[PDB]
Formats: sequence, C-alpha cells, structure tokens
Amino acid sequence: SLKACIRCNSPAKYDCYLQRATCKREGCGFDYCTKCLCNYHTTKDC
Ligand SMILES: [Zn+2]
Ligand SMILES: [Zn+2]
Repeated sequence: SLKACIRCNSPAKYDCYLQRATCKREGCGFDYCTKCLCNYHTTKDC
C-alpha cells in the first residue's frame, strides 16, 4: 500500500486521508501529494 517515490520508487508512507506520501528514504524524506506526485500543499504553496 506504500507509495513509490517518483525518484527510485521507494516505500513512502501513503496517507489516503490527505492523499499524501512521505518517502521513507534518508536520501529523500519529503512530503508530496500522491495525486499529482508533486509538492504537497504547505505553508508555502503547492
Ligand atoms: Zn526516493
Ligand atoms: Zn497537490
């Protein structure tokens, strides 16, 4: 059920709650929307 990163397809914690994924890699570890596989809506922007 994990989300495959758009880089090396790593096991990212997929959260259907907000349709977001968090790469579980020490080289990535970033938040992003699993819908558009792009930047996740944050204090900054999407
Ligand atoms: Zn990755
Ligand atoms: Zn989005």
